[PDB]
Amino acid sequence: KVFGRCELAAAMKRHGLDNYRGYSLGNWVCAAKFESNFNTQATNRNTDGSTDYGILQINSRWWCNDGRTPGSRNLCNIPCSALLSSDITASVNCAKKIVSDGNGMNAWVAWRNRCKGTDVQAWIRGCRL
Ligand SMILES: [Cl-]
Ligand SMILES: [Cl-]
Ligand SMILES: [Cl-]
Ligand SMILES: [Cl-]
Ligand SMILES: [N]
Ligand SMILES: [N]
Ligand SMILES: [N]
Ligand code: NA
Ligand SMILES: [Pt+2]
Ligand SMILES: [Pt+2]
Repeated sequence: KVFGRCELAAAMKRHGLDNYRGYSLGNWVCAAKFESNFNTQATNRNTDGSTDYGILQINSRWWCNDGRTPGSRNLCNIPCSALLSSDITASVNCAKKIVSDGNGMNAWVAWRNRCKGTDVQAWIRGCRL
């Protein structure tokens, strides 16, 4: 599914991401914009053979199992395919684990390079929340 901006903000809010670990909702929407263009089915393969999955482009080396990333850990205990669902629950639950992990949202390269230090509130401007 390809989410609308405000549609995704509402979904993320419902699943508890607003101000999770101190990161306002705009941050999460901005990260999803630039990671996947709000498309839950997005996948991207990395040089190291790992693959990134879903709206938040969660990586198979650490977080999910895709059966083709040797000696990977599956810290969210899910198949990577679960992250491609129109229901973003699995992605949100895994992202909460990631951002608690000590590096915060810097774990998302697009967030660090395109969202961090910008006016991220603009991403939820105009939405009914
Ligand atoms: Cl929308
Ligand atoms: Cl949802
Ligand atoms: Cl959730
Ligand atoms: Cl942090
Ligand atoms: N939720
Ligand atoms: N949740
Ligand atoms: N949802
Ligand atoms: Na893995
Ligand atoms: Pt939902
Ligand atoms: Pt939830």
